[PDB]
Amino acid sequence: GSKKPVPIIYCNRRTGKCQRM
Repeated sequence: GSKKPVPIIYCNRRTGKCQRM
């Protein structure tokens, strides 16, 4: 592929757990 669209990242550094938003 060439480029990959990404969603928003939602990381709660605090409880060090991230996901997408």
